[PDB]
Amino acid sequence: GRALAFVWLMVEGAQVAAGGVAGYVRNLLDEQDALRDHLAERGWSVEFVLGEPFYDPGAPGYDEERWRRVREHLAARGGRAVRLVSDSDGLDGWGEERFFHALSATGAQLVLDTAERCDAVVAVSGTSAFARVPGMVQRQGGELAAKVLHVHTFGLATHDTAHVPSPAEIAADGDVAFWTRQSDRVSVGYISRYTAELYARTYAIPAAALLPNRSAIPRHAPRFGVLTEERINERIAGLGLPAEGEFVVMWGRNSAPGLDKGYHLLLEAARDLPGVVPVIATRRPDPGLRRLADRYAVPAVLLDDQPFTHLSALLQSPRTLAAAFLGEAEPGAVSPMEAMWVARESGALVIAADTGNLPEVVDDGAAGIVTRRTAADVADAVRRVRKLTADERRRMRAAAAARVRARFDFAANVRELADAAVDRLAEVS
Amino acid sequence: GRALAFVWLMVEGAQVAAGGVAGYVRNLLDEQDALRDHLAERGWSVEFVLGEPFYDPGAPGYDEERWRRVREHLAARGGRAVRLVSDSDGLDGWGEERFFHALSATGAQLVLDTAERCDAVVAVSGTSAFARVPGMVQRQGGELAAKVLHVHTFGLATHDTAHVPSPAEIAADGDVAFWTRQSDRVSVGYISRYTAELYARTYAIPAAALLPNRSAIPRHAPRFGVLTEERINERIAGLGLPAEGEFVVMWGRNSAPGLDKGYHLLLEAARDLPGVVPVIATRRPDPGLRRLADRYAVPAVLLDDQPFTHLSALLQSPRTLAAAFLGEAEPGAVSPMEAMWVARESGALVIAADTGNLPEVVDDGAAGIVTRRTAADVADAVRRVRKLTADERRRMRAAAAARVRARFDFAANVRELADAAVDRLAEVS
Amino acid sequence: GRALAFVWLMVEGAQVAAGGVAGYVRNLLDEQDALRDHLAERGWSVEFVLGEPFYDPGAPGYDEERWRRVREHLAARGGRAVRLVSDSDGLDGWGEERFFHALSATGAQLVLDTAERCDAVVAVSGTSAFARVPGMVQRQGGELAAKVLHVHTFGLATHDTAHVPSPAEIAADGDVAFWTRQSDRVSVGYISRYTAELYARTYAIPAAALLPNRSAIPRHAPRFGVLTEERINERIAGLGLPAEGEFVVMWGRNSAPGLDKGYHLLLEAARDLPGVVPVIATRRPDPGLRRLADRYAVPAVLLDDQPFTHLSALLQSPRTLAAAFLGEAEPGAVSPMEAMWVARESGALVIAADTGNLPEVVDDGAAGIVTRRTAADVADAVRRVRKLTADERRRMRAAAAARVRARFDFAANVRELADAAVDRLAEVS
Amino acid sequence: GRALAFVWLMVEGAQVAAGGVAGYVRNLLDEQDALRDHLAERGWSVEFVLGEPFYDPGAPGYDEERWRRVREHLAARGGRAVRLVSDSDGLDGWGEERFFHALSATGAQLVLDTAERCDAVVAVSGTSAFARVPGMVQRQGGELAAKVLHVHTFGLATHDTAHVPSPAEIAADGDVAFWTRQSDRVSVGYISRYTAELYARTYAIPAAALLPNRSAIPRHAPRFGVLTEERINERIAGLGLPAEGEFVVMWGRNSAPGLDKGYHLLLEAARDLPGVVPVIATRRPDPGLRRLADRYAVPAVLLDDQPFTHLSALLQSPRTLAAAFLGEAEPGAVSPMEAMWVARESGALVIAADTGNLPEVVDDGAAGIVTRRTAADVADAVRRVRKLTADERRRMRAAAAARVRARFDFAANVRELADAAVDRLAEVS
Ligand SMILES: C[C@@H](O)[C@@H](N)[C@H]1O[C@@H](Sc2ncc(C[C@@H](C(=O)O)[N+](C)(C)C)[nH]2)[C@H](O)[C@@H](O)[C@H]1O
Ligand SMILES: C[C@@H](O)[C@@H](N)[C@H]1O[C@@H](Sc2ncc(C[C@@H](C(=O)O)[N+](C)(C)C)[nH]2)[C@H](O)[C@@H](O)[C@H]1O
Ligand SMILES: C[C@@H](O)[C@@H](N)[C@H]1O[C@@H](Sc2ncc(C[C@@H](C(=O)O)[N+](C)(C)C)[nH]2)[C@H](O)[C@@H](O)[C@H]1O
Ligand SMILES: C[C@@H](O)[C@@H](N)[C@H]1O[C@@H](Sc2ncc(C[C@@H](C(=O)O)[N+](C)(C)C)[nH]2)[C@H](O)[C@@H](O)[C@H]1O
Ligand SMILES: Nc1nc2c(ncn2[C@@H]2O[C@H](COP(=O)(O)OP(=O)(O)O)[C@@H](O)[C@H]2O)c(=O)[nH]1
Ligand SMILES: Nc1nc2c(ncn2[C@@H]2O[C@H](COP(=O)(O)OP(=O)(O)O)[C@@H](O)[C@H]2O)c(=O)[nH]1
Ligand SMILES: Nc1nc2c(ncn2[C@@H]2O[C@H](COP(=O)(O)OP(=O)(O)O)[C@@H](O)[C@H]2O)c(=O)[nH]1
Ligand SMILES: Nc1nc2c(ncn2[C@@H]2O[C@H](COP(=O)(O)OP(=O)(O)O)[C@@H](O)[C@H]2O)c(=O)[nH]1
Repeated sequence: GRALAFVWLMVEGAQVAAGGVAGYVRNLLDEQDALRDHLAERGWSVEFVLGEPFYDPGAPGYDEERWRRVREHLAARGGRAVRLVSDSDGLDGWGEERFFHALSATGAQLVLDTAERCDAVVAVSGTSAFARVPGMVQRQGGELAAKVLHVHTFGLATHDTAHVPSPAEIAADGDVAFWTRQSDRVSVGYISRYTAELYARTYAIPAAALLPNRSAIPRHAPRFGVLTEERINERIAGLGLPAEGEFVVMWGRNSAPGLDKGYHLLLEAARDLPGVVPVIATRRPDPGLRRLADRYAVPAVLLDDQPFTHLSALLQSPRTLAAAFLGEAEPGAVSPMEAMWVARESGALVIAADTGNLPEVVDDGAAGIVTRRTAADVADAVRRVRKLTADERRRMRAAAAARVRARFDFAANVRELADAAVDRLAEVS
Repeated sequence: GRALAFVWLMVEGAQVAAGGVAGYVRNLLDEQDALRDHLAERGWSVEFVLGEPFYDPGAPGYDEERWRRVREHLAARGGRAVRLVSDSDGLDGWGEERFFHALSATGAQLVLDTAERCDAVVAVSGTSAFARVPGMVQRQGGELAAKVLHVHTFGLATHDTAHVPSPAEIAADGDVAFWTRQSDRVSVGYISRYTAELYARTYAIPAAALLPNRSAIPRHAPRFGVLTEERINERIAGLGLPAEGEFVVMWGRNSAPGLDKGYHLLLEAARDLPGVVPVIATRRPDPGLRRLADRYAVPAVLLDDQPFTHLSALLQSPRTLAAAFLGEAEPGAVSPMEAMWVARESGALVIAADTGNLPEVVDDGAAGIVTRRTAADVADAVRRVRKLTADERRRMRAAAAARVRARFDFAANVRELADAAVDRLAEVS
Repeated sequence: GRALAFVWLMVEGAQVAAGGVAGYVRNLLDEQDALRDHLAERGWSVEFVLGEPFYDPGAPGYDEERWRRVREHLAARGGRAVRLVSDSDGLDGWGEERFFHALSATGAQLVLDTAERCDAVVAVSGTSAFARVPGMVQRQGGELAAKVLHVHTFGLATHDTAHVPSPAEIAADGDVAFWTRQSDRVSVGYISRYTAELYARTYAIPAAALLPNRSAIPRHAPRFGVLTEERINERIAGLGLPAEGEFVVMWGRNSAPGLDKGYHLLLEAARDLPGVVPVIATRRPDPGLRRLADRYAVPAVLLDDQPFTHLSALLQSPRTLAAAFLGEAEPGAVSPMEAMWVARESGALVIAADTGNLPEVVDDGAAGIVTRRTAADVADAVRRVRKLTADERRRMRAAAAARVRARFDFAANVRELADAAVDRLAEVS
Repeated sequence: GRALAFVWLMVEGAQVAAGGVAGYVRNLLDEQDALRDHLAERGWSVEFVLGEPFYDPGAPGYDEERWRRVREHLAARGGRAVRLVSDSDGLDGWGEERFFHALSATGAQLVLDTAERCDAVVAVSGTSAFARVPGMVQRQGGELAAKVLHVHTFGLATHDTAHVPSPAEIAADGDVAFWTRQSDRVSVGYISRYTAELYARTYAIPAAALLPNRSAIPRHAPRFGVLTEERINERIAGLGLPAEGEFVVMWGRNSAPGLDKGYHLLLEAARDLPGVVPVIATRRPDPGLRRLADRYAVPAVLLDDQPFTHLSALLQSPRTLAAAFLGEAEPGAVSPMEAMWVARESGALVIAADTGNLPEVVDDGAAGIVTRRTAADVADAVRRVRKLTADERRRMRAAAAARVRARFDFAANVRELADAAVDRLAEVS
């Protein structure tokens, strides 16, 4: 027989959950059984292995219940949840050389251990933290590395931000570029039209070493379900929301050194936005954003730790003008796809910065409003959105929802990932 | 039920054997079943797990069939032989920062994966390449680190050699010294009288933190069995030895910048001995040793790669006056022990430099001849041995052997480690 | 021709000045000409080199006009100020492996280049980030290294802190310990009794290798002048002090994961101390303390960026009951010294935590109050100050100012460093 | 005023001379004054600063006198020869990560301290050991970094050779590619048409980021002269050359992992091609090459530290019918340039492999023969050289001489780079 294993090496997703990488792992586990079936159809009996850095129960986003949840879920299926030694306190999911080198080593170890017992292995690594893994496996693992195919994904150091990546990130992502060009067993999995281009043109990665791992949402997941107006108003009851004004909603991880989500840009623009109350739902409490909203005399509603139930209500409420997405250069952000789909019938429309994957998601103006990353441009964009006729708005809202169907459907795209990996397994050997 | 695991982390011993670390592993496996028994009596159901850096089939000392034999030994006994990722080509078993950090991460990964399925673990770390394993486990293992006891052995960087150790070596041993002092779950396991005192005052390791892992041999193993006169000459025959002349023998690994066996000392000293032929059997052919043999034009037999069949025959021939161990800072050499035991009845007696553990092996003169590490004192020693009468020689031969029996037996010394280990498992929860 | 250089490798002091290390450099420069004359009496002409990492202008404590004042000061005595490349972005004066390694390389470069132009060097190195410097000069600097004497000072990795020191800090401080025992040209510079003893016993460092660099304050500086009661009040008037209440004062750098100043302990004790007003002049503003004070409902006053003229005023007021010093493990804090000296006439008495150099500073209870590091012990400590008779208070006050004169005069103490260095330089050829 | 500085960071060239890098530094300092005068005519007083690792006096290639000559040469001219801290003992001029990071850090420091006292600096970085100088200066230097143009040359890790480079090499050559794409103050100095092409299709480096540093030989140096056939056999004398009648010379270095020189194909096709008489060489005696020699049946001379005076003559005698250079992919080999120039009246005709910069040297067949790597191809090429036509090999011998004159003049090419660099110092403020 042939027994197949996906090794998912992810910096978050079981113990800790804050962003898209954790959400990718969550989407992964829900689609698992179906993918297993699909692959069985293609001759492979497939097991799932998950590797995530060991975390201190004190880390932002820790949740032991989730951990057990994921561990039990993979175990019943025949897979493992494994916590990998990084060489850190466990109190963060990122670092510099010593954190990357350790986590890569144990990541590569888990890939080879799994390959001893399997017939083939597809090792999906993500983030600069795991980027040295294909080079570590292909350089040293002999007969067992001939069983492994690498797909590396979620971020390569680029020149598309003002903040220059750390030497540690520059080095690890250059390592994986080298190995993608050097080993036919090592591919990049691009997540977006923007990174397939950028990684080809910054790192000289040939077309045959680029596999599709395109960002997507599982549209029919319950958390995206459409809501009646009674439940919408019930759900935002205790959000502290004003009774007057329309909303521009934003949410995500707090911008911190290194990644500039664009929240301050909405706050700057609310100064010249007379009917507009920004609602910024950040993951952790953000004392800094509050300091701005007061320095600008802007009456912002600042939330933290919101469930998606409340965020889904806000986006669906007829009081909500737009959801803004203002990141400096998102490689493959999925929050807009959720907005476009949760607001199928009612609520927000998307305002999307003109950088990273955002223009692709809003179809360059067709399914949403694109804006330059200046306060005046964001203020302009909101006015633009307000000036839309209800005939205009209803076909922009439809066009957005149609796109999430066509391009951003998680089961379609993870099948696109699985299918390419499996097909490539039958040509490298 | 409380399942115990010994995790053995060793730089060689399955894929590759050249020195005493690999002899440790070989002795360990051959003794495993009798340790199951002792530990069974103390209520522990013990299991052996072995971790060795991944090696390229092209490396010095590789052997695919030893590796398959060790792998099966452990697997039949419910344990595991695990090849470990380092950040290397796998062609050598040592390195700089990069090799030490990857191996210590993956060794720590293997300790933690093993605590996941066992009730306690004693992790025996060996050499600077695994010196960081205690802190990697004791900083991030959380509750899994709470069921692990660390014994780090086979070297701490010292100032007893000419070669100043690598900045990587100083870091790794400096790290494990720190953790030995900081955590009641991390101990240095000393391998000799000399090492136990030296590390104690070099690193301020408190006596409670020192554990016995004293070097020793399995005296009643076949390879040390005694030989008929007839059989001795059959083996001596094919090595090309001079028809006349007394023999002084040395064997071990080729000298290299980190380790100075005294091979050069014998050749320099050789001219001052009239009718002595030096026989020097190093692991791999030594072109450099030939050159002082031609400089002093001393008559010498330079063998490479001998089986212990032929080595034993040499150490037992009446044509052999002494075996020489002239290492500069041997921490815990077992070759003298092998010599004092392979020759309880006939043949060589041992010449030991007065540095490292050798004075302890010879009982400071009472079981051998101690010499300074100069070309002159070595000859003085050869001479002294010459002038021993059968009253003094037979007496010196017995003392040495009794000494092995009482201080350097493996079964007793590995149970001292095992007993010390288990005792320390209690007293820490 | 005997030209002598002191090379000062300090993590702050010229571009950036937040804490005691920067206090050191300032004291060094002011004492320079007085010191130069002392060394002129003893046969050397002296020159000062200062080596400080490169710093981005948007950084905590970055004063462009101080860098210029330091640069001109040194160059006018034929000296130099040099900024050193670390492999960092210049925003903070700290890091991990990458930071310590680059800074020590470029620091070791600055010593050797100086040793090319001078006949003798004393190279006084700063924190963990400069600890690799001795082994870097002495392993590779040949004849130039033979002209250098190293004094390493300001804190090693210890087990006196709940925060387990960073692998970078363990590895680096292990390294200089090795080199202290390896070369008579490498010495450790102790700054307190605590430091000395601790090093000797934890790091196994011989008494021959300990050189005095005991922390101290230049008590004739005008910034320690006794303030006249009209002048305290006018200075105090801006701070927002309540009209009632008696003050317990504190000031220093904001606490951070590396280092624990007890600011949150004083707020905790005030929960049991009605009428006591904590006055915590922190370096940057501390939102965390304000949230704490709000939660505990204690009437603390939280200042930031306070000048020492204003701090001196609080310390001298009759309204101020004590100054508190509550650091987890202060190696050689001069801040207690600053209090005991400024309040020689009138004002606070010192409450000192029983760890680090603090008990020695208050002479084990004969010069201030010594307390454990708990909320309740600290609240207890305040009372014992309050119940001291005005009689006993005058006795304490005079003793503390006596002790600064005897034990913590800066000028006497650097002389003691200089003489120890010159002596050691003579001794080793 | 405006003083310009060329800081040359080279792994060898003054203290140690073993390879083409040392040759580049040798030719450089000879043309210093011929560039000092040129650069004045563009308005710059230029100073030359040379940086090199601290070497141990016992290292291969060490010469205390060469280092004293270079130091004084530069000092005479207002420059410096600076020895650079690396994190090794200095016995090798290479390493993995300690070495590259420390060497690049002190290199960047050297550039920056030169940038401080100059108005503009052209920092020419050497191989992977200095690849990180460009980015350590452009991230932390700040103001002084805006006065520096970085030209990194002599090798980027690529995929042409069978050899996979070290992770340390990949990381540093990844780092410099990143800064080269990112900063207009960072350029790669290309040494061949082949290297310029390769760096763009492997590192996505645009030609706009290149500057010429094209590999060249100093034609007018006395060693390159033609001389008498009397001198031919006087310089043949003192060398044990069997006189079969003719030769196919292939001098070079070891054919080992990383640097295959292709001697094997020759040996093979030759011993097979009727009546051809191969000869070879080395730089230090190659015993495995001696092995290959004893292995087949054709003459081979083990040339050991043979001066340039001897080796030129070997190529020029009418016995030599051909010289072959069959490297793996030599990025910018200068020896075929040495062959074509030396045998311009009397000597050999150059045979080149079709890999690396070699087809550029021999003008794609007009000025030499170009042959695929395989030994049946090597036979076919040496077939068209023992067969030599008057209107053919007089016309190609003169093509080869004209090629070195047109493309590979060292005086021409360092001028090209200096002008290119000064030009690009404009266009960046
Ligand atoms: C399915 C999609 O949701 C998925 N492709 C997403 O992956 C992430 S990858 C990432 N996560 C953390 C980091 C480290 C990084 C950071 O925190 O930003 N920093 C620690 C270095 C700053 N990089 C993307 O951020 C996101 O846009 C999106 O592409
Ligand atoms: C059972 C006994 O035989 C056992 N205790 C033995 O352990 C070894 S420990 C060691 N092995 C390799 C190194 C590194 C070292 C090397 O390879 O030599 N170098 C890589 C730095 C050069 N250190 C001792 O050498 C030996 O004496 C003896 O104590
Ligand atoms: C003249 C005297 O003031 C002098 N002896 C003082 O030196 C300093 S040394 C130091 N400063 C910063 C660090 C790094 C450390 C930290 O910030 O705390 N962390 C970055 C690792 C956390 N170490 C002492 O702090 C102080 O007590 C006192 O000894
Ligand atoms: C003037 C010309 O001669 C000049 N451009 C030459 O520069 C050298 S650069 C180089 N030399 C040694 C190494 C490292 C290498 C080694 O030592 O072999 N290894 C340590 C990585 C193995 N890289 C080229 O080799 C050569 O072709 C030629 O371009
Ligand atoms: N409920 C909730 N979900 C969040 C919050 N912040 C982020 N998420 C989820 O995390 C995912 C992050 O998507 P993405 O745009 O890729 O974020 P990024 O990875 O940080 O760039 C989204 O699908 C969100 O649903 C939050 O505050 N509350
Ligand atoms: N058969 C054989 N065994 C060897 C040879 N060289 C070393 N050994 C074995 O390797 C072991 C090394 O023991 P030890 O004295 O500690 O050497 P060390 O570990 O290198 O310091 C000994 O038990 C020897 O039996 C050899 O050439 N032949
Ligand atoms: N003016 C002023 N000086 C400060 C402040 N915080 C710290 N300092 C100075 O920084 C120095 C720190 O001394 P020390 O006790 O060694 O602090 P430490 O290094 O953090 O342990 C003291 O001399 C203070 O004068 C502040 O908020 N204002
Ligand atoms: N005198 C002498 N010079 C040599 C010898 N081998 C190489 N060289 C010099 O070293 C340079 C090597 O050039 P190159 O082809 O680039 O060598 P590479 O850098 O190792 O590829 C040549 O210009 C020679 O002048 C030798 O055996 N003797």
